Amino acid sequence: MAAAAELSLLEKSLGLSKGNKYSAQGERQIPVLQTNNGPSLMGLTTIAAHLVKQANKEYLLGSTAEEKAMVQQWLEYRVTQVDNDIHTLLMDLNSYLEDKVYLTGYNFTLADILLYYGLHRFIVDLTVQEKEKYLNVSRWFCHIQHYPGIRQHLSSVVFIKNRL
Repeated sequence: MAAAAELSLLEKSLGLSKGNKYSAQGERQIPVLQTNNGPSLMGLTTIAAHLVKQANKEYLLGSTAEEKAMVQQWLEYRVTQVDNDIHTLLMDLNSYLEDKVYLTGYNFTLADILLYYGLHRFIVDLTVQEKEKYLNVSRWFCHIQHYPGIRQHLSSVVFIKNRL
């Protein structure tokens, strides 16, 4: 039931008090939200973008047409690529992140939150040497894990920072 719990997490990180109920749909257990407006909404990234707008935090979806397309890109990556396989994923992500603090390039967006929640599973299990192998992933993940209100109940992963 992981996706419903993850959308519950995001509700809390977005500072939304009214916890929604989610069902599942299909052999792949895709999340479903009935809304009060009220069209019914299905899929992690579709619901998450809905939740952002009602938290009055639409900047998390990006601020220019280019940043929006980048947020869209990284949302699609979460549901298609994240959701031994992971070591190949992590290496490519490590290279991508070498020159960036945030996933979409410049600013903190929903794409960082959802990728952080999606990888958390795998990052908790990396050895010390593996965290040192993927330095850029570790650096980004540590920054999001400390970012105000995001981690909530997730375990902190231990990252030791040089000369600190």
